Amino acid sequence: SCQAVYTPEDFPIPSWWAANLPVHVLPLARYNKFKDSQSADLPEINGMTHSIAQGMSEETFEHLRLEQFSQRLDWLHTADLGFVGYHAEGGYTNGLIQMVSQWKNMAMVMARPVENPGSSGIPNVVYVAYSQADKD
Amino acid sequence: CQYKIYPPLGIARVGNGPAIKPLSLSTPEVPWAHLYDTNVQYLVTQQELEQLLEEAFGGNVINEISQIKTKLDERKFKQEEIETITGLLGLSHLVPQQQLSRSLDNLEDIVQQIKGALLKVLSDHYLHAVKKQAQNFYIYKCDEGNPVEKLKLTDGDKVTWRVEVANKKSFWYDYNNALDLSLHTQGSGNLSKNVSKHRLAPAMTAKRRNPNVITNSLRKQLVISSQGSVSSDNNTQVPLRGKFPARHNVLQGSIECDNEGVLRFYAGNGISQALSPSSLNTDAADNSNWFDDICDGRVTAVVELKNGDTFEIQDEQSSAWVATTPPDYAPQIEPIVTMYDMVSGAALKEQDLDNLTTQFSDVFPILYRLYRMQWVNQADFTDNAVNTQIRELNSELGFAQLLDNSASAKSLREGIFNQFRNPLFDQDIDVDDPGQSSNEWVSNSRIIPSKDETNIAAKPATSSLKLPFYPNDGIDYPGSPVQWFAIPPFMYQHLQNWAAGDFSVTQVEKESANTIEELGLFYSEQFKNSPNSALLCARGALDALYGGGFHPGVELTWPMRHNLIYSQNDYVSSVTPEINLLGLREFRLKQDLQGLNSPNMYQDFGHVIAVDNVTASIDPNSDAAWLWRSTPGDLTKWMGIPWQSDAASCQAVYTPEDFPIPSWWAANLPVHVLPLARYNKFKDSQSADLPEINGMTHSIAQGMSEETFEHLRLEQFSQRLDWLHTADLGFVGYHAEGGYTNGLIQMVSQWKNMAMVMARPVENPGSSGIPNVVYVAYSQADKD
Amino acid sequence: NLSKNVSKHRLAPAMTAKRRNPNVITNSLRKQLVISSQGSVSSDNNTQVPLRGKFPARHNVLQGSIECDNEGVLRFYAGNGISQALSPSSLNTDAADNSNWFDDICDGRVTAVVELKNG
Amino acid sequence: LLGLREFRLKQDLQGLNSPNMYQDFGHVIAVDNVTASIDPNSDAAWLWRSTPGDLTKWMGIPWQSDAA
Amino acid sequence: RHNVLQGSIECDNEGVLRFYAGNGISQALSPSSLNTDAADNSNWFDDICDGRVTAVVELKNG
Ligand SMILES: [Mg+2]
Ligand SMILES: [Mg+2]
Ligand code: NA
Repeated sequence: SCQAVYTPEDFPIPSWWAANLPVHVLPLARYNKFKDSQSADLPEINGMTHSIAQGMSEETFEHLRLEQFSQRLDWLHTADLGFVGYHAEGGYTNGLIQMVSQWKNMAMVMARPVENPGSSGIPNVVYVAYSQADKD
Repeated sequence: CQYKIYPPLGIARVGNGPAIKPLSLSTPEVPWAHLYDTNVQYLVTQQELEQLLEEAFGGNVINEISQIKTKLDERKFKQEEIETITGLLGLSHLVPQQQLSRSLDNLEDIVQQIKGALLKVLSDHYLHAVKKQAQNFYIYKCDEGNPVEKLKLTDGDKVTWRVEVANKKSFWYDYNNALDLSLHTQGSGNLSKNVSKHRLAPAMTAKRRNPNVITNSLRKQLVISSQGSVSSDNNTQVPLRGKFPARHNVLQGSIECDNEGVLRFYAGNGISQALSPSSLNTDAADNSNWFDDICDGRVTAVVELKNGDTFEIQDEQSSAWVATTPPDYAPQIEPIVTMYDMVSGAALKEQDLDNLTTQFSDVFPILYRLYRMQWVNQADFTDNAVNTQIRELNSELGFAQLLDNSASAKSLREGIFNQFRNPLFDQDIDVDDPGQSSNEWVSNSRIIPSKDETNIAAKPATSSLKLPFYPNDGIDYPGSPVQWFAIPPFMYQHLQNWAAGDFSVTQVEKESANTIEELGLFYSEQFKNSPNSALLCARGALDALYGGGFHPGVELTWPMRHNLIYSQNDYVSSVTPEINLLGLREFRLKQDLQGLNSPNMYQDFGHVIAVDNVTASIDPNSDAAWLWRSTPGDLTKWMGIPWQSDAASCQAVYTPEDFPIPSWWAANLPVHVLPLARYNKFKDSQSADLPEINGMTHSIAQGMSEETFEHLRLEQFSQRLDWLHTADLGFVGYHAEGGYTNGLIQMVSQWKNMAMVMARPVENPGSSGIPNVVYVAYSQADKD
Repeated sequence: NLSKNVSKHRLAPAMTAKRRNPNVITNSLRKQLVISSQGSVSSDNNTQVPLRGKFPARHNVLQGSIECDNEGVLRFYAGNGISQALSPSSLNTDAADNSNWFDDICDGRVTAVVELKNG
Repeated sequence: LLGLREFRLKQDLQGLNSPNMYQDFGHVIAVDNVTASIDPNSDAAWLWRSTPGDLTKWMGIPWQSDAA
Repeated sequence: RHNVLQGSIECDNEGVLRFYAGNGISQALSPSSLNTDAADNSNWFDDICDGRVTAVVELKNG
């Protein structure tokens, strides 16, 4: 129950206690799509094949990094709180019921490095939410 | 055949805006006309209502109020004075007279206080309203039966249109899944025979909606129908109004004819309702006790030349059909596969797709439409590798490499082709229990689970999830490859010929193909300049409609993917001599020429419908063949009742894995959008001449470095919002429940307030990476 | 037991039926959904033998018990009537088809061998 | 008094070890699977030759739901 | 927006007032607002009422 309280106006979204029970987080999946520099020596760079990552302009590469960095995920969606599957009900009360088993699977936010942010605007330290649902 | 109606299947969409030309829209008559048009207004605007007030306020009305003004001035406008003023205003069509008088009686420039009280009433009714998308129908003179010219009337000539529509949703059967999924077939361009043959998504039996109404005679009360006629001798609009049961008036549409003989058809106001207030519409498609104002019916006409020669436009080769649908909430975002593509695929035999020939313009719509899904679907913005690779190519003006059919581009082409799901549904599977009655093709890719959980560990996926990331007709069946959407066999065939290099393309296209947008603009001009307006109009009516998946869908559903439902379905030509662009076709619906009077108007199959009835319907002398000879109401009866429930059901289907997020029909019911609030935080350059720049004070925006300013813009541009949160769908307030069912219930009132996606300009993106044209979702909740 | 009129005149058409626990895929894994057990008793020993299985095949499911008396009569006891969901939050809201649940109901094959004094 | 009869169920003599112990008909069962089961040589006839669990597998799960 | 008939009154020629209550109509402002609580349901109105009854007697002589 310690999450967002939505108003008729969309923004800003009110949140209760987000420092200890987060509301919108940067998941590991997005971290893995902006942490690498374009020069990286890997068959996959920021979730792209080496060939595609190296072939685009540097400006576009850094733009894709910042787009990924900006996708924040509802913390309630970092585990199955009853919204998963075809015609799943979701909703407030199912979250309460499912949190009794799912609390131990919710994303844990941890500081992580970005070795070469370059031109991208992404800070050298980012705070990344780790869970199994959000990891890839 | 001397005269035919076009389009053969017209489409009109509900909306609560008025049914007048300046405040309504038109179904496209030319594909891709306005994809980047940043002046579009799909919601009724203040400016539009102001100009409509002004026009009604001629100098005629000024002097009348002055004459009034001198009398009351003798001695509140009394009454009779009021009735005079409203009379000269000619607004009693748009809003009820009582309300006009009402606003004039509390009053005390008094033109400017009348011309201000009336604006309040007009705005309370129509400001921000979802404009109606009306269909124009045209009579073309044909040679021999090619349509050559629009009919041109002369003095003494007259056209008379007739329309008969119905809604049978409440009379028909539950929609559980598409019955043709078990229909034996040789395979078509729309549906591989593998689906039925290997039992990939078996058709379910379906019981009746409103099952407590028994006997055919009494179930007739469950059908809403109406009819009208208009002619070129009279401008007046005529309502198509029914009753349910056949207590409530239901406005199914409105028709008008202008002096040139053009029929304009408007859909209803989007009003859905239960017979009792406590019957809530908790199911996605099958809610008893409900009716909505969707409809479809038969469009015919008669031409009378002054000579006295009279031509009946009444047979199926010449007649037309109309269907009404939910609004299109992103008119410039095209479904990846459209209802037009279903018409094209219906006439093809799967086994012969070997002999199809492919131009690059047959393949480009797949890549273009999917690329543009980024404005309505998160997965196609941030989790789609093909769209990322297109962006890469655009960033180096290298898009034209994709148009290269030579061996040195083959690995580039195959890399993209291989990410697409094959509608044979025979990839990424393992055959379970071969030869047994439990014989099954089980996907080794990611599955979409049922909501009914089992605490047994899922089987790890070994194959990658193929594109697009959308659910499909077989969603009900965890492990079926048909849980996920595949472009249809004939379109996959084009893409496969593209990958192999068996395709042609003109040099002229290559020179316009440095970015995908430049090529998209070029193809749009090819449609503009194409001479066959009749056939472009037939195509434009359906190229905005979804063509899969069918569960049941958004506008129409699976019967349209069978040649059996057409009386005629013939390829005519490429869009250009040199450029096919998927082709122009002459098609016609198989119609029951008796319309509302047909002995099969109220036919059914008893307590259930099942695939056996469809199987029997293939014999045209059987007692089941009426299924394909449409009477009014037959195209829309399959869909959800009320449509709002199915719209609210047409969003994301979450998997245990967060990304990518699977989305149903996002091109017409968006899932993740870019709201007005974010547009106002990135549209401005740091040089903008405004006291507030992208939501910051002028001083703060100029104070930051140029780099940081551009970054903040791209951060805002990247913030996408769940479309369901663009209005109050039950999640608003302290401890609001939210959730799936509350969205179904609330959508019946809130559909008219959901965000509407419109192309908007960015005048100076600088080096921000934001395109010059963006697609922005407007709603009152998401506006700041 | 059943007049042909019911099928002939379509009086109550059979409906199709989907799988229970539909998220378990492949026949190999669906075997986990089956609870089974077996045992033997003979007239030479009074001791009662439990017929105890597992679900998935984590929880012990007593499907019944069997004894044989010295005259050679088999007595078969059913389970304790224990039904349970694999997680407490899964409620059995449907009259017949509830995923994630098991019960101790069973049925199966009864055989015997009779061994006489001589051989 | 309605009489006395000698009756016996069709049995799979391998019981738990039968190759049809875990048979099914794929994503759905329908009457057509029952119609094909009538032919004793079809790959659907196992529906009538019971292995353990076949008599009760039809019933409500859990049984207490159906009782209520 | 909604007309609510709270009652009806008549008086016979002997000066007896008759007061009828409403038709028993209760309704929410939106059909989807269900009255799931015994007493406290927002968005609802009903046609119950209560109020003040007075009169004036005018005799022949004035
Ligand atoms: Mg903290
Ligand atoms: Mg659209
Ligand atoms: Na080459």
